[PDB]
Amino acid sequence: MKQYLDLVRTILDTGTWQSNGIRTIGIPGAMLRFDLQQGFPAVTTKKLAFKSAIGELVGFLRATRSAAEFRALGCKVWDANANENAQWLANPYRRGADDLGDVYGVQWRRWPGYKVLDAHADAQIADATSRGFRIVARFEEGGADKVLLHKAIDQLRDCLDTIVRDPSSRRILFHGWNPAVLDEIALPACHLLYQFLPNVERREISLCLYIRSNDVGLGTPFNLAEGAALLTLVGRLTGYSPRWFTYFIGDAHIYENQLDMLKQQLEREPFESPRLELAERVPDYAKTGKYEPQWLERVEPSDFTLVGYRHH
Amino acid sequence: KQYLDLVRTILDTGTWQRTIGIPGAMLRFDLQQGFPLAFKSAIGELVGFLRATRSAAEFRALGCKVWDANANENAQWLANPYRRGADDLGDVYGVQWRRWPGYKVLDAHADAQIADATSRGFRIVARFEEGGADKVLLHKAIDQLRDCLDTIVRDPSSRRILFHGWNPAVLDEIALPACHLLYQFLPNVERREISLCLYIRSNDVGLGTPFNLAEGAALLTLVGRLTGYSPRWFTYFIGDAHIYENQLDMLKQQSPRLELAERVPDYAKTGKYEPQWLERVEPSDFTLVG
Repeated sequence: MKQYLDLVRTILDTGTWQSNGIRTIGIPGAMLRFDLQQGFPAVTTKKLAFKSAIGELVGFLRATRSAAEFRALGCKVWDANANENAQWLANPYRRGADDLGDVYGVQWRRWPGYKVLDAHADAQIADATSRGFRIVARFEEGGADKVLLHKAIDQLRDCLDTIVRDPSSRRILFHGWNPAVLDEIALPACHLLYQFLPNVERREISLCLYIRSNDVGLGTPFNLAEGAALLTLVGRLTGYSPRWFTYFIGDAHIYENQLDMLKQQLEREPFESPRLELAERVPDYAKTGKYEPQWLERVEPSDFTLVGYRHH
Repeated sequence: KQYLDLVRTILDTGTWQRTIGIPGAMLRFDLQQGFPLAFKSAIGELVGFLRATRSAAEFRALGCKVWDANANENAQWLANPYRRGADDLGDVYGVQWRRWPGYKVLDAHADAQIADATSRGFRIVARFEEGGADKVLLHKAIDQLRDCLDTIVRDPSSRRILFHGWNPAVLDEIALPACHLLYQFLPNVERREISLCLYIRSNDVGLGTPFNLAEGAALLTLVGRLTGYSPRWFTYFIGDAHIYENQLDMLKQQSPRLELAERVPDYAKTGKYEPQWLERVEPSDFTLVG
């Protein structure tokens, strides 16, 4: 995690000050890159809220849009956004208490995809239905008969399928930035795009994660934990050992009211990284040869544990 | 230098499959210091994307031949029922950047949602019954890029100024899915500097990288001109970074200035917002001197 502390130092030494209530100091474009075989990228100069981060990831895997369900998973980080944020409270897409809208995992697992086809475009219709689209309406437009097709697209499960079927593919990615629904949600995706990169020779799998915006103090440690944990779960279910986790940040910044806290962290002696264990009950595809992607839903926060986590 | 270090790293630590590659790389360039047939082809591609082009012929007229084979020789695409005919590519890249087909299915009596959607440019295009409920289908052709330019001028402290070309609903309707995928602009209002982060899912570090760098730098230069900001950082994030075996000879062996024509007006000098220059700009407006 030296790279993390070095990022903080770089922002403080080379960043510029900006207003937005609380000022931030930031740089555009940074990378952290971790070899997960060397350890899990937990901050040690403070306590990582590991169970909260794992709870959040499990929530996303389950396409959760309720802060109550996040809370049941050990994660309170959505409560204010769901229930106090004035702009969200005024948003007509908010269903009521604890609702977040179709954030993050809803887009990962259930992206609402539509096609509008000519009603007699038989080959297009057959192709779309073969891929899981279904006809939900027939209507006239411009004096032409149309069909609306819909699919709740499970990008993440599609990625796991491609890893097992076609690991040399350079298209194994999902993301949560759906322009059609930016106006319907509590918060737009901060951690945005996830790309998996299997290595057949080495039986290794890597992850590149694009982050639109991070509070480097409070957010980066949480998102590191979640991305590393996701890669570990995906490797378990697809027969690959997790290897490189590359974390790409667009707007990397630090809030002015965190400076004192962060400065004290920069002075502390970091500890060796811990190791992440994913519970034996989550079956290993490399051992079983049984493909069981339902474990994306069946995994619980308690299946993720850190071994040897030392921290200040 | 950064570029050659990436090359060295791939060659020394990559895995063969022929191509040799690593996962996750970054190049980061200060465009104020300098620019990072090839150039004109890249510019022609960019102008084609800006104009939401789906025809290889239109790309060729703009000086770009790189789409012909994918339009007309790729067996999978030739068999695809969404292909209209010769030179068609489907709604690739710029069509998503400029005219992303955004849909909502709302309850017909969700007045406040429907009103909100209409205020944002959605229109009701169909009414139908599903699951015993009366529903309305709303549609907007979302111009993500224009929305970005508007936000740069209106609210530059926004950290949401980005567009991309990866629309999961149409991956089955297109000649190739977006490779240079996500573009994020980062205005710094205190310094009137604008930066760009670009995520590329797959890149030939030999011939692909120079091409994509030209297009990204050109786009940041155009956007800065039209929004009142000087280009600064261009950060280039790569997922699958690889080199072809057939290029090793060439790579084993191995700045100019970008100019955008003065006829493309500078918002910082005119005070007149003219985002229509995204369509009016021509390949000839971009030159690479030195």
